[PDB]
Amino acid sequence: RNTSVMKKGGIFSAEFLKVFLPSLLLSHLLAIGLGIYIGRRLTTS
Amino acid sequence: RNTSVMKKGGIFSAEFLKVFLPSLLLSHLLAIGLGIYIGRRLTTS
Repeated sequence: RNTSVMKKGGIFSAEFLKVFLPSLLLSHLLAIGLGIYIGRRLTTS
Repeated sequence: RNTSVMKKGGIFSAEFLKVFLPSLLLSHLLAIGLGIYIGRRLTTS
């Protein structure tokens, strides 16, 4: 019956996703590292 | 000409850094949250 998995936009090509993967991983790792640091500032500040 | 005040982009994936640009920043906020969780996993969690 229901057959709806709504494909919208994001990254149109996986090849472009490859190109972006360094800057993607870097920015997310920055955010994770920052989160760990923020975790520390919530307890020891 | 480039010696002129231009509203210039010319990015790799024109679609990605429109349709997913807010969601990208949202997932960084998500990653910071995840960072806090792995931060507590390191200590008391």
